[PDB]
Amino acid sequence: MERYESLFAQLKERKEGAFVPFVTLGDLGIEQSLKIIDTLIEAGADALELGIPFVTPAQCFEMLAIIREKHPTIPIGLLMYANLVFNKGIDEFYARCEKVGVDSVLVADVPVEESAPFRQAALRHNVAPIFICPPNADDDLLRQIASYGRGFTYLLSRAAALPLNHLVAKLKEYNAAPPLQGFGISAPDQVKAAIDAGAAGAISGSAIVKIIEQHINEPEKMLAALKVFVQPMKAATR
Amino acid sequence: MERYESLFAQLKERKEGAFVPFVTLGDLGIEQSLKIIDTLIEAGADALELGIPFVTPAQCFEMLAIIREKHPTIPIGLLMYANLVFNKGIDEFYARCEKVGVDSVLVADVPVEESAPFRQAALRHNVAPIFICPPNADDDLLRQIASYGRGFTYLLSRAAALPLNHLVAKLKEYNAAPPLQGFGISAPDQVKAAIDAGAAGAISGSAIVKIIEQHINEPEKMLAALKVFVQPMKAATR
Amino acid sequence: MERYESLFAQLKERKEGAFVPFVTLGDLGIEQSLKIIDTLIEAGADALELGIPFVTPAQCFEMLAIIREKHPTIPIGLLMYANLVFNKGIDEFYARCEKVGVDSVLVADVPVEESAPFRQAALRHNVAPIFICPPNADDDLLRQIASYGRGFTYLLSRAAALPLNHLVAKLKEYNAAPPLQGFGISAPDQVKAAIDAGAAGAISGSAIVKIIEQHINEPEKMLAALKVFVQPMKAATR
Amino acid sequence: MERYESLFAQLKERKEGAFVPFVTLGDLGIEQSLKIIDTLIEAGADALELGIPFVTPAQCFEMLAIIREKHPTIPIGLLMYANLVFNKGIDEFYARCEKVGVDSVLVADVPVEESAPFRQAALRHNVAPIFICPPNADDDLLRQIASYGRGFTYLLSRAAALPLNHLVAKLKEYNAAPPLQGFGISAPDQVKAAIDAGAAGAISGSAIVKIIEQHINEPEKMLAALKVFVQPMKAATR
Repeated sequence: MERYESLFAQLKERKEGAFVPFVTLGDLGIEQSLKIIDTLIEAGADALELGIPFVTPAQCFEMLAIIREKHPTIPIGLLMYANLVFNKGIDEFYARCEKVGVDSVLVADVPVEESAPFRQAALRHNVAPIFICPPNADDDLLRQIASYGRGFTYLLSRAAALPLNHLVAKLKEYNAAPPLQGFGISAPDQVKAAIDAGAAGAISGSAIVKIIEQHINEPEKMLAALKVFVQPMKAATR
Repeated sequence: MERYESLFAQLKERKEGAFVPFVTLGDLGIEQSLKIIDTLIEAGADALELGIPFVTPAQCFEMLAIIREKHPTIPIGLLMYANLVFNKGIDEFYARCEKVGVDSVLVADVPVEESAPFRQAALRHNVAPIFICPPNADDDLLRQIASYGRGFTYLLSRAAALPLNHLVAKLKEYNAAPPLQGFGISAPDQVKAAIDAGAAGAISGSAIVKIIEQHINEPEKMLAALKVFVQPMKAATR
Repeated sequence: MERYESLFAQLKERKEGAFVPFVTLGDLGIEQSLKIIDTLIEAGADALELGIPFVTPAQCFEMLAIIREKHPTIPIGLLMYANLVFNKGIDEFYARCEKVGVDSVLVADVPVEESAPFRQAALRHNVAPIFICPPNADDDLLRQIASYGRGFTYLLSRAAALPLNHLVAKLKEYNAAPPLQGFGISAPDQVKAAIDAGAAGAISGSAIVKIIEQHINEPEKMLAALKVFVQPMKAATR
Repeated sequence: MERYESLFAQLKERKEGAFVPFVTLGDLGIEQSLKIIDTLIEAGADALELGIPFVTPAQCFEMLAIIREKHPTIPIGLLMYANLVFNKGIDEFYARCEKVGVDSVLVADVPVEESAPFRQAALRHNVAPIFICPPNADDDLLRQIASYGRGFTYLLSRAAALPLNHLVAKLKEYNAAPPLQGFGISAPDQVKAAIDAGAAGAISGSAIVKIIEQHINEPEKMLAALKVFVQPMKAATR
């Protein structure tokens, strides 16, 4: 299945960009985590990028399974570190992702030059291998990233760096998967600027979501609190 | 009302910088806390920055009301964490601040990028939203901070970092609210250096004030003890 | 503790207004007075407003202590005159109120402009200072009343006067404590009209309660007599 | 002698405004009245405005004589109604004021247009004739009031009205006696606002002073009670 392919096609028909929140797992229990994720989706998230920081990883996969069960169409991407993959085998890790329904995997600490085993395991298990594209990527790197990646291309957060328009223009020229500008933390105007420069959307972490995740246990209060921050981010993609 | 606006205008006419002590609430009871604050004002404080650490918060607001009642002209700024605001609603929190007479609010753990709801609630309730400016703030951040803030701009404590003169020079170039160099703990010479570099003044916490707050209950003894430390700090702003 | 805060929160969750009878003390002895108050509560009163007319005041405070002991959750507000407070000291009076469990104090003959010492003593002793809001209150007065009051705002009885909706709308705009329309004497339809106009409830005196207080000594007969008048008043708040 | 002239010169040298309480005579006996007035002076009153409501008037003049004897420098102004003056003659009334040492006289119910006989009797007896200046006084009235008055100009309580700054600015432009904003009842912040707008000070009546006048007979208790209210009013003039 190709959840990213379908999401991006649906977004274009609407001249919309994608807003993808990044949330790290491991802090609170399954129930609270599931509430936060459920609320972000109801609040307007087009896709999800979930991190398993450098709650056990096994429980995080049970959470991914529960999310997939409740939201069959939303693209779910995982961001993790190599040590986790090595723990029980590369092929085994990607088999587990395929099993639970993970759409993409970004191994954060693996340089593109040493990515072959990870990307091949991904392809063999119908999981999109995600690559990070730096601001100052030369023509070669861009051709490689466009060639190896699937799902979407992760643009590293800004802060010689090529202007967003150029980098995106080139990636599109080399048939790379849709570029999503990464942020870590961002404002609506920054998301709008990324999309105006041609990005397919944005992936951003957030201090507020983490604060709400803790401190707020009521579903209704959580939804009200998140809408205040998520709605303007999604409105910046239209 | 604009207490900061009037304080800074009066300080300029005197070629003086502002000395703003930062004191955390929550340790001792209302009476002792009120004594310490009363003494700092009699000792020479131009404004006050009060923190509600991460005595209940409700009692802290009663204290703020009592302080405002006794000192109608002195600017009172609050420094707190998002969890407190979320406890009963963002708008509700700023409404309560306006009600008691708080002049500014600095939500310490909220990045500028996710500040929209807090700053808009501040604006709607006549409370100045305060922003923290890091040493190595790029041109963008400076334009944003200058645009969103009111009352004063909080310069994060030093310890690539731009030299104080530059950072201040730029902020003034972008119409930002008066910059106050933050410290946590400082000496008279450090305050003087901040003002000589163009800062409108300094905000500093202190180990001595906390030691006096505890251990000394006599108003006369407290005043004598504080003057020894406060007078030289204020003398450094002239 | 915040009995008013909790009462109003519970009433909203039920889309109900508050019915608060006002009863003057001083006529009959402790036992009969306690019976009347006990019956009004059993009959449906959400809170109580007790007056110490312009039985000694000391006995009235013993009664307040006995009422608080028997009804730990019901808000108890006192309405009295300045001469009483001055008799043994402002701070001393509010200390005594806090001691017995009084939730609010309304000093009827003190204008808002000369209220500073009374409201500050209230704040220092965890007692809500109540202010009277006239029908034709200008924007200033409304801002001041909203700023100084706590617990609830007392709307002076009607009989240029601003229409109830407006006055309430503004008070809510300035974060004032929940407005209760005062009456002295009222009918169910009048209470309903006050709540439909946005008031949080009504405070009303009554000729019937006083007649029952005298003439009826039997607890069963008293309860039956009061229910006839109280139930419809409370039904008007739903 | 010119007690107002000297008071205002002394206040300017100190950058201070004047606080003038207004107290009506006629309620209690000479001794109690004298105690209240003595306490207001010890509490901080810069001048006194005494009213003889619309104790006989003859006794009130004996009181004025006793006050003058005990406080030789404090300006004493009288506020009364025409009927009193007519009772035994205009010239005779002002002769009596001069005799006892009254510094100024404000005949409340006499319009400026019919003031000639009163103001001329005042001038002939070295008594300052006081005039009331309304909020919406045209340029003519202002020129007349500035021309006929002495001692100070009484600004009628607010509640098209010209903003305080303007009215004061004009009066100063026409050489009028120092303007004092009248109130009837006021808070410290209102006094401060009047002075910040340029007024030479404020004259205010008070519900609290009347309550203390009755109910409190002990000099020590009276002084303590009044200081609580007078000190903040006088602090608002500095």
